[PDB]
Amino acid sequence: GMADKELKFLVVDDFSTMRRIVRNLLKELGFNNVEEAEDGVDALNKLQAGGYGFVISDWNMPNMDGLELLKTIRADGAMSALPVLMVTAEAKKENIIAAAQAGASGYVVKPFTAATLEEKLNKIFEKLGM
Ligand SMILES: [Mg+2]
Repeated sequence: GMADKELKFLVVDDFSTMRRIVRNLLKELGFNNVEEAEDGVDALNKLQAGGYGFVISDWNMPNMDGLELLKTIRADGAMSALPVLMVTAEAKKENIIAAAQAGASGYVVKPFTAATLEEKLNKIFEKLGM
């Protein structure tokens, strides 16, 4: 819920309904510049076009999962610093630690509300100095 309301989000989830949920919560908070991807490879293909400012990624996706997507983002020169918020159905100490070591900006359990998403985005913005 930072003031840069045109920050371009990539919402990554293999469930169309989950992408629509995140897309609608972001809209409620004032973020309308949003694109969607269905797995890690889809997401990287769209990220290569440039201009993205925030990634919200499902942890469990086929072909390329959220952890491998995050690792590929952090290894990319031009995207190295992109915020990545990981989304999971269940919080597990080991998943959270592995995500943190791979550079995850944050971690949220679904289903979540607009207030909770707003809280996660702010905390990430504040942590990174945005
Ligand atoms: Mg999934």
